[PDB]
Amino acid sequence: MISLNGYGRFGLQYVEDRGVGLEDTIISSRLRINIVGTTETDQGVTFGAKLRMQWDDGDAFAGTAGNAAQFWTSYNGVTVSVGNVDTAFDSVALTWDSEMGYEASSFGDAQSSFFAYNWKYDASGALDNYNGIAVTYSISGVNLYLSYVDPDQTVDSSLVTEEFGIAADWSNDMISLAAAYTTDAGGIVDNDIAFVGAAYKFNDAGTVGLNWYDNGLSTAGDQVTLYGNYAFGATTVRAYVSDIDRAGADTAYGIGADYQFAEGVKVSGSVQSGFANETVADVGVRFDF
Amino acid sequence: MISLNGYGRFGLQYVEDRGVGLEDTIISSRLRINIVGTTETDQGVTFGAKLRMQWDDGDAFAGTAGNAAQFWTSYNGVTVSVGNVDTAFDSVALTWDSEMGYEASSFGDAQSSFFAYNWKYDASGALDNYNGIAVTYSISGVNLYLSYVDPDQTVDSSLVTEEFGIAADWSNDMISLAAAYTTDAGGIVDNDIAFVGAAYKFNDAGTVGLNWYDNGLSTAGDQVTLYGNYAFGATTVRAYVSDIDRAGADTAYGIGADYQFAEGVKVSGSVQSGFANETVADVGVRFDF
Amino acid sequence: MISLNGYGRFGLQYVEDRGVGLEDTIISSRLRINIVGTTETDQGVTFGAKLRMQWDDGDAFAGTAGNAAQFWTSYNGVTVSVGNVDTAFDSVALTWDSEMGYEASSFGDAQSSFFAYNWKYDASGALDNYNGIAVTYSISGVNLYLSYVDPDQTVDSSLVTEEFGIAADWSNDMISLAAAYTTDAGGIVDNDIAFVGAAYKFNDAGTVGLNWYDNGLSTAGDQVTLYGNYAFGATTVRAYVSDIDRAGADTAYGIGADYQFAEGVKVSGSVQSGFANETVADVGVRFDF
Ligand SMILES: CCCCCCCCOCCOCCOCCOCCO
Ligand SMILES: CCCCCCCCOCCOCCOCCOCCO
Ligand SMILES: CCCCCCCCOCCOCCOCCOCCO
Ligand SMILES: CCCCCCCCOCCOCCOCCOCCO
Ligand SMILES: CCCCCCCCOCCOCCOCCOCCO
Ligand SMILES: CCCCCCCCOCCOCCOCCOCCO
Ligand SMILES: CCCCCCCCOCCOCCOCCOCCO
Ligand SMILES: CCCCCCCCOCCOCCOCCOCCO
Ligand SMILES: CCCCCCCCOCCOCCOCCOCCO
Repeated sequence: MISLNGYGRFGLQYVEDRGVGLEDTIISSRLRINIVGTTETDQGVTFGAKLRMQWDDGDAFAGTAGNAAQFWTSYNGVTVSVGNVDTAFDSVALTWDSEMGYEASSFGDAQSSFFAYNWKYDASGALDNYNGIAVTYSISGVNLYLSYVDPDQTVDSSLVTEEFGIAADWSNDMISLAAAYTTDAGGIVDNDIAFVGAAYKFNDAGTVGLNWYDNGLSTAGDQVTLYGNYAFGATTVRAYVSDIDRAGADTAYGIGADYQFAEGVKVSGSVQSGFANETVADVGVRFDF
Repeated sequence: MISLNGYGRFGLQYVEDRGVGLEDTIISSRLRINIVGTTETDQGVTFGAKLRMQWDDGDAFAGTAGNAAQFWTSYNGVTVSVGNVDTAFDSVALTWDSEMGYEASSFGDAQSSFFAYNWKYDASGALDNYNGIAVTYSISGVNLYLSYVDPDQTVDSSLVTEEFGIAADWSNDMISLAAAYTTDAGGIVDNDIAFVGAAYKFNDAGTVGLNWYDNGLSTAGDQVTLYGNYAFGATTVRAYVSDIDRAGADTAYGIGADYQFAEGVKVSGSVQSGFANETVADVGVRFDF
Repeated sequence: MISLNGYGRFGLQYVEDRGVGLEDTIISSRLRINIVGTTETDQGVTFGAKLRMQWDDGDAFAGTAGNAAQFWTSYNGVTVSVGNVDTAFDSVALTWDSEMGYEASSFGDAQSSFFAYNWKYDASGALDNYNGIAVTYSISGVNLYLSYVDPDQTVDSSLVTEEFGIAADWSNDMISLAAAYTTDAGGIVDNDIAFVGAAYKFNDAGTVGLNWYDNGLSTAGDQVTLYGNYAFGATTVRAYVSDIDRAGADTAYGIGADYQFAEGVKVSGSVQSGFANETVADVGVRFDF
């Protein structure tokens, strides 16, 4: 069986004083198509393959291509994936929950470098022999994630730096906890990064969370992000404040809202301020198909 | 929801004396696949996204890729589109109705340069930041079309020439009228082009039309195309004669036929003569899937 | 109508002493997606178009694109195809039946060069004007195949070498016979290649075959491949031995097995030795979707 799903989004993206002779406000848009082939067996083992075709405004050549494939095998809650895999530090819960606006962004997201599923081709040739192995396991609200990424599997392994990550999250109705650790993140020797997060559902309607990061070799240093969101009918309000250790950095903050227009259609906007005082704002719509 | 539709065509394409050491007759063929994602809401607003994957014989690399995306929102007869849009001068009725043969061509089509939906990627980099906005509205047999195309939306707007177009068409059972006007067509300063057309259904079976064009900065000058078609059961006969103002140009003319083999399958051919005395002929088949 | 089908495969590929500073064992994987548009008529004539999107580990840019299109028309057992066609020497029965392992390979396959369906784009530009015509006809267990491939249909034909192939196969329940001949194979003057094969079903369970080849201008010279396979429930065992005329060459051989895990899911492995003493081994899985 082959299925196709995806989403389109479009809207206004504003970057205060973007650059000499550049428009500060542009129309930023994305089309994402996922192609998923699955083979289900009577033994209870599923086999799957996936490809993505994603286009963003500004993409080179004004064209769209597929990325590199991802393969998986699932049995009894355990999934093993190979090729262009989802990594542990990118897949744990909570770590991206401060994101807001129609482009789902936040200065409160981790400021480190690490491997993650590659959405598109890479014209530099850097990903041509990149291959990962991932293993996930979900047991009674607890998820274990493990990933191993080799940037160039064809070359002798003592000559390449491979990335190893581990993560877990846990949740009941009110509290969630998550943690992740990745060594030699992004293929960079000694770039060991870590994440510890927690969130509290303080109402059926609202949540408050705190994420902490060790950003490894990044200049940001350790980081803390406090965020919250509250739902009023179809409207959700979101906010966050984030601080990094880099000397002289400002406190980053953001405020936004989402409006659930219909099933599959979400209108969102945000106003945010970064660590170097950048001022960014967005307003747009996402529709899932 | 995601749907896929398209067409294939193949046949013989003849160009008298095409070039030194070149075959005059080649097998010309096209495969077009449209990928359309749509999100329908109970509020009566539809959201859609589309991508095209088109291959033509002779295409570089012997490969096929997707183009840049187009997004739209529709409500109550009004449609607003963004990104790789259909433009007013390209979408009005009547303007392409002299086309014939299996490749739908005619020297009687407008000889000007103007923006239009881009079917494929562009390796030059010219379309990387191209973005348009279009608005259509159909009211009781009358269609209004408006388009705005910015060739590079990232650069300050006083440094780029944007294209603005407007068009309308109107029809009852017997007569149709259409007009279009576009300023700075194709992003070229002062290339202001215009179109006025009319057609008369003089039988259930036949139609005769006249299209007039102001081709802006093109060397063709003003142009007039007289065309007609007549259906005899499953066979349609078509003809046209076109004249341009360019000094020394010949009168262009064409004669062709279509045969509706089955629903979705059309066999067509034509013999045509251009403004510089070029002699072209084609015979082939198109099938819709 | 448009349909999508394909397969994914992944596994371990071992090449003894692959190269200085190279890993001998890598994870080799493939994703293949076929897009087929078909138009069926009440006259009994079917029209179809196909495109392929295939990704393999190691592919340049870590991206996937479509190949060049293939078109066909079918009526009463006869099929005529145009564009990126299947060729006679590649489509006859028996010629590939010694293949084994999850990558379906064998040193006992023909060692000649010849045109065949192109699975992907070609960045060299060599296939940009490549166009073939093929005609197949299946009559009571007998298949006739004819193919004509012009490497560059735009250039005068006396300047290009075109490939012409013919083939036939025939089978009853117990015996199969096949033969093929192709002149100027692969567009190389005087590279005339030929194949004669036969197979004997010596049980409901097992088959033994012999393929003979004239490899044209290849350095391999004439070649003979003896192969056999035997099925024990869901497990199939396969073997082959092949010899070429090239002076000094070793006898190539291979042993492997397939295990039919479920409908659409096959686990296969092999150990093989080539004409230059190369040692190769594989183990992996293929799943069809
Ligand atoms: C195989 C799938 C198609 C992907 C191949 C595209 C290869 C294009 O580039 C060739 C090398 O030239 C460099 C391109 O410029 C950078 C492209 O990507 C960046 C923005 O989207
Ligand atoms: C200085 C911050 C405001 C940016 C003003 C520049 C105006 C240009 O419009 C850019 C489009 O950006 C959309 C912002 O408006 C939506 C606000 O956010 C909603 C929650 O408070
Ligand atoms: C012909 C239009 C005037 C030319 C100015 C172009 C300026 C661009 O944007 C103006 C707003 O219109 C278009 C964008 O679609 C996104 C709107 O916001 C999303 C839903 O809340
Ligand atoms: C991103 C989707 C894939 C489209 C990228 C293809 C980029 C290829 O070119 C890289 C630059 O080299 C120039 C190519 O030659 C012209 C190609 O198009 C013309 C005929 O179809
Ligand atoms: C000089 C005009 C005729 C072209 C003769 C060259 C012959 C080569 O065949 C090219 C294939 O072109 C197809 C034309 O035949 C179909 C005719 O048009 C039908 C309506 O009158
Ligand atoms: C082996 C064939 C002889 C090699 C000559 C190649 C010459 C090419 O064209 C000959 C005609 O056949 C093929 C084309 O398919 C399109 C036919 O017209 C369309 C339906 O009316
Ligand atoms: C038009 C569909 C996209 C296919 C175009 C890709 C063109 C990329 O290359 C541009 C020229 O540079 C050379 C590329 O390196 C070789 C690529 O293929 C070999 C391994 O998969
Ligand atoms: C020397 C031949 C054995 C190769 C040993 C190297 C070991 C590395 O593993 C490579 C993965 O290859 C899979 C082979 O094992 C499956 C055997 O074939 C099955 C039928 O006899
Ligand atoms: C974290 C794993 C240890 C890193 C070593 C990477 C070595 C790679 O392969 C080890 C085996 O695992 C993965 C491959 O999936 C294919 C297995 O065989 C197919 C079914 O019989």
